Amino acid sequence: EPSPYVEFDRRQWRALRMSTPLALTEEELVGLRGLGEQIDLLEVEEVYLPLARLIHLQVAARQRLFAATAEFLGEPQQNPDRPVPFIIGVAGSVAVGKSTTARVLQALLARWDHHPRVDLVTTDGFLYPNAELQRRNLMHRKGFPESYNRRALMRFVTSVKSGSDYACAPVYSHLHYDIIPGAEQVVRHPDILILEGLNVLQTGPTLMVSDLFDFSLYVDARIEDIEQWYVSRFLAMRTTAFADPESHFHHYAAFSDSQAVVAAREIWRTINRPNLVENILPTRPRATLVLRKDADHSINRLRLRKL
Amino acid sequence: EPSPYVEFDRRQWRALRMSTPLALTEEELVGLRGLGEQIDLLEVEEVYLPLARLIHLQVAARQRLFAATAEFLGEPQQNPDRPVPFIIGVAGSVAVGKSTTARVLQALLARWDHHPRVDLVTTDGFLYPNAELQRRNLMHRKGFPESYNRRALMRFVTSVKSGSDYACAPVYSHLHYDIIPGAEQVVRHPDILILEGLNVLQTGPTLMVSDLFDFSLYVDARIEDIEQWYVSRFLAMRTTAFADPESHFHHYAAFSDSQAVVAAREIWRTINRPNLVENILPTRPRATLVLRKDADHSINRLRLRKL
Ligand SMILES: Nc1ncnc2c1ncn2[C@@H]1O[C@H](COP(=O)(O)OP(=O)(O)O)[C@@H](O)[C@H]1O
Ligand SMILES: Nc1ncnc2c1ncn2[C@@H]1O[C@H](COP(=O)(O)OP(=O)(O)O)[C@@H](O)[C@H]1O
Ligand SMILES: CC(C)(COP(=O)(O)O)[C@@H](O)C(=O)NCCC(=O)O
Ligand SMILES: CC(C)(COP(=O)(O)O)[C@@H](O)C(=O)NCCC(=O)O
Ligand SMILES: [Cl-]
Ligand SMILES: [Cl-]
Ligand code: NA
Ligand code: NA
Ligand code: NA
Ligand code: NA
Ligand code: NA
Ligand code: NA
Ligand code: NA
Ligand code: NA
Repeated sequence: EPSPYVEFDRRQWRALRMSTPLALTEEELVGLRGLGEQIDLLEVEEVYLPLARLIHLQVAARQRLFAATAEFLGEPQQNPDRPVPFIIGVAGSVAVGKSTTARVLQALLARWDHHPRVDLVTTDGFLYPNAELQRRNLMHRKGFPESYNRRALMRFVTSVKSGSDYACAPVYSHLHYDIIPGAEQVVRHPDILILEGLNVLQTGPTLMVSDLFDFSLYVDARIEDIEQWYVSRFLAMRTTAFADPESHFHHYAAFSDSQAVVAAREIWRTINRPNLVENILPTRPRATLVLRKDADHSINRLRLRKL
Repeated sequence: EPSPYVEFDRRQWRALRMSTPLALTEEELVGLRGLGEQIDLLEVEEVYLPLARLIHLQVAARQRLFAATAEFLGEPQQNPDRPVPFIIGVAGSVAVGKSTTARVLQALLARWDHHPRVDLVTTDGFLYPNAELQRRNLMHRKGFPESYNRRALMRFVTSVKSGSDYACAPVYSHLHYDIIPGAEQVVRHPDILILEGLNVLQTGPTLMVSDLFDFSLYVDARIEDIEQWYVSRFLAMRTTAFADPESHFHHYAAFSDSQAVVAAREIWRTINRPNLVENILPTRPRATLVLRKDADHSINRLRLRKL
């Protein structure tokens, strides 16, 4: 029965690398690797290289489209490099590794011929500040669609894709668990902008950032596996992130293994799992490429949208 | 403030016609005109020609994209004309004129160089049969999302865009107010497929036909104006459609002017208006081009998505 997708196994997807060159060292990879992520140079070669190639084939092709419209409007043939920024979305559950995937992708794309300006923006910088979340009674819903200033977000991405010279996004501190007063991330007419976040693929009764994506990724895994990853990372943070006295999770540092497992499981049960099931997972169907990971964080299956 | 859209007035949109030739006679136009629609050759020239041009510029550009993916997959460069069917969606409220717009567009595109096979499929053929609607208690919700066999619909469009040699759609009778037993519309690998219907632009927790559109139109008008058009058309049908003894609206033929106005207003109040406000209008934001009509059915404003 015909399908808009095409499934691959690592074997099949690996062959699509072709001549694509690997321009990243094991040392550079470490600096991009997030806590709990296994990614090695091999995976970058068999999985991330084919992806980078496909994306490179699409950037050119995507320009044909904006050009066609530009020609229809009679507008002057547009600037040879101040082109329409190519927007990439990276979605998935918390603790699934979106951070690593986006940072690795950014690195690969940056090391392409003629060195394209590749920016990466996470959506946590568009979360409402704690004070505002408290006001709306959303302090226990960080990550849910309603916890974001969606208009400011859509405004930012539209600015960038529309050719603005500079656009700014607020900044979120994981150490302080809130938006940083006065902090801003300035994006200046990049060639490629990667927008990473839990619900970047959401659709709605209004035009949303997902409507501006030229390509999108959805890092997937079995829900039980992701919970395990989450709990495991929670315990591990007792000596890294939570160890800092400024951490708003510092009281968790002292928790015992079982005490931490209980706490992590409750947060997952009451916050992250519901959000994944109700909001994130329902957006997976429209992702251009789904990276399916196994219990060991290994990407062993991929689903591409041919249509 | 940057925007993904661009607004035009008839004056501005008219200039975008360029050399586009008018290959339709006033007589051929009549056969495409629906009851209550004013469209004249002028409007076809100042509004439909620029549109046809833009669409022609995009068909080529859209092929670059599927080609890029085809190249990435190593697949053999695809058939010179058995290309990826270009899907066009036409949405809007009942009584807004989607019928005319789609039939006129189909005609214009058919009369293009090398004569492309342009099929037109309305979604009423995917409505559940009355018996099934009764079963689900939806006999007073024909037109609402839930009144359609959405999977069969998505299955049909996916088949066509995926390159199937032939795909079939059921057929709906407005005379019998139900699906015709044994009737089918066969679509055979057309170059362009126009899918017309109330909620064709809807998004959801599953991949939908709107996700397969390469271009989309939304025929718009002020809600009050559309109601007037609806009521007016209702009264007028007393001597056309309702006059037939087989019509399931034949008892309305005898209604007086005021009696018919009351009936039409109630159907609009309880069925069509709610559907427009709750389901149709919320899809307008993602339409490629919005044709804004004035009280006299005249398209005098257009909103295009540049992004
Ligand atoms: N409680 C926390 N304290 C400090 N840092 C955190 C905390 N939770 C998550 N982070 C870090 O911030 C980012 C959050 O990632 P998550 O939101 O878990 O998405 P993903 O795992 O797909 O990148 C990661 O770098 C994660 O390590
Ligand atoms: N009650 C009816 N009886 C017979 N034909 C109808 C009836 N209602 C609508 N139609 C016709 O079937 C099509 C319905 O159009 P509508 O569903 O009103 O969308 P639109 O006006 O945008 O084409 C039009 O051809 C309309 O004239
Ligand atoms: C800030 C996040 C919700 C992620 O936001 P995102 O950048 O994906 O928009 C997440 O990293 C986080 O800190 N969540 C707090 C609750 C939890 O630990 O599950
Ligand atoms: C069948 C329709 C709902 C239109 O369906 P569509 O082809 O847009 O999917 C409409 O033409 C219709 O007959 N509606 C019946 C109720 C009414 O007259 O408002
Ligand atoms: Cl919508
Ligand atoms: Cl969704
Ligand atoms: Na992880
Ligand atoms: Na920058
Ligand atoms: Na998932
Ligand atoms: Na929710
Ligand atoms: Na009409
Ligand atoms: Na046909
Ligand atoms: Na409307
Ligand atoms: Na509804």
